[PDB]
Amino acid sequence: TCPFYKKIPGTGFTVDAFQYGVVEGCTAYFLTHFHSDHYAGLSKHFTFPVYCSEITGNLLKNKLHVQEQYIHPLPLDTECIVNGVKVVLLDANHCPGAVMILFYLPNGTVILHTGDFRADPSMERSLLADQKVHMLYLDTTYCSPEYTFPSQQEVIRFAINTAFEAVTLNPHALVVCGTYSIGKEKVFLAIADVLGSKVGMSQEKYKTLQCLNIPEINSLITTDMCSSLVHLLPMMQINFKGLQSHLKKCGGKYNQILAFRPTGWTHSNKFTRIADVIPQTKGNISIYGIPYSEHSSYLEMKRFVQWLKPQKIIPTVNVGTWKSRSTMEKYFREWKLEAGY
Ligand code: NI
Repeated sequence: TCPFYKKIPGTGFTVDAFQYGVVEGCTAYFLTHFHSDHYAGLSKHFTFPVYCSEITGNLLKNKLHVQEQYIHPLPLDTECIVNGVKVVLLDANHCPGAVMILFYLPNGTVILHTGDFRADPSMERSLLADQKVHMLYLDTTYCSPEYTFPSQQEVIRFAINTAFEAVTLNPHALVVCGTYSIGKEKVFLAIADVLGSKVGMSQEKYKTLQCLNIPEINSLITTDMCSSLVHLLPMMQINFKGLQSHLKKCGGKYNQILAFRPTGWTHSNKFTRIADVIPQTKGNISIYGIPYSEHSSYLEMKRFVQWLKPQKIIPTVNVGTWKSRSTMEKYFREWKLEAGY
């Protein structure tokens, strides 16, 4: 049944709750972003109102064929009224179109649902700064101190320098980047830009990227693989067998692959700096796993919460085990005692 942490008390609202059938007493279904664990259950036969960002609304219509009459896109950073309740959508610094949702309950309670997010000090100057938040439904994906990772900027610097060096040394090297969902587009876009190429991909992936309002996108991507030296493939194909196969398909245009897997975290991070990352190699194929995260590190998460000072925290991630739950609740208490709220 729908779990309590997807329900907004004092409202007819749910968040990211599309796989439980008709939820008793839900008048509006919010969707924070277009990732499959969150939209699981939506299709063209859905007949309740869906509230979301403009970009999420492009994807629902074009990829899942939800009918337009049931899609309710809202602008960001704007006070809006939904079934008599004031809401605001804020940028979540996750994937394109991902939002956090502020709800202003009729009784005076203020609730923030982060969706999936990567906490950033820039959020400390949105409409969040202007009032107190009583309850926080928090993306706790990496809520443990072992989860450190570099900034997105440091990681892109590494990938750009790596790719530019490899291809300048060997003009017949191909760069491949893996993907399985929207998000992390900077990886492949920044590499293509330094090499002066477009990124080549399947028709299905080109379609998906055309929904994202990325400026100058027609200048950056293409379905013509033959004209491109950066190719996108399914994440599943980023291994030695899958890459040998793809190299065969390129018809002797290339004699070397350098491939990137943007992982979230990998325990090489406890010991190793980004400077120090090395690939796995077999023959003329090298694979780098790079720690490009679209979720908060433990420190980023801590700073956000100690700034916000919520009265109650409700985790939305890692809630399935008692050990996880008890570990998170210990960190919440430390943070509160250290900051004094
Ligand atoms: Ni997500």
